[PDB]
Amino acid sequence: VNSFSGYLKLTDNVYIKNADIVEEAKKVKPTVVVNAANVYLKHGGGVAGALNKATNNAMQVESDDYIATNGPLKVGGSCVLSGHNLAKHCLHVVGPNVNKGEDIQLLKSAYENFNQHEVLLAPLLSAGIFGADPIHSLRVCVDTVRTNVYLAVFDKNLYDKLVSSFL
Ligand SMILES: CC(C)(C)C[C@@H](CO)Nc1ncnc2[nH]ccc12
Ligand SMILES: [Cl-]
Repeated sequence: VNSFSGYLKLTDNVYIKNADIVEEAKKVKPTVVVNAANVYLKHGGGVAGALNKATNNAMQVESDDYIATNGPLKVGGSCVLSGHNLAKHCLHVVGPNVNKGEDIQLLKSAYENFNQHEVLLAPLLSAGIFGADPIHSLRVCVDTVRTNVYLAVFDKNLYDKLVSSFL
């Protein structure tokens, strides 16, 4: 039993809700919140900009030190950093950005990072400003993640389409 509330159950392990991931994180304080990161951990917009703004830029400050030490992530890769005031940890996961010409096949590799964590609050990877089809992202999530994932979908209209079209 966990404190996630109001989710629709899609499969044994995947759950979905129309919600603002920032507000969800602030309410639940999950062990892991997933950020829709880029390889530079530059949190400018979309989910990343929103999560960073909610930390009063502390996520960006921590991320800049991480990159100075380690260099950029790989597309499809991840790193674990602090969750600041939102969660215990933030798993920064880089899905392919179609608007940069990146290989959509890397979306499965990106979701594999979730399997290193028993329970996660997450957005749909590569959706939104990353340019991929959110219906496809949900399918890859369901077919790749085996741990317990709680998906927050910001857009109510898209949420309804994802639910109604879910196989
Ligand atoms: C179409 C969507 C907006 C659902 C695309 C999604 C991509 O992951 N973005 C987000 N998802 C959940 N909470 C969020 N808060 C701020 C941005 C954001
Ligand atoms: Cl977005």
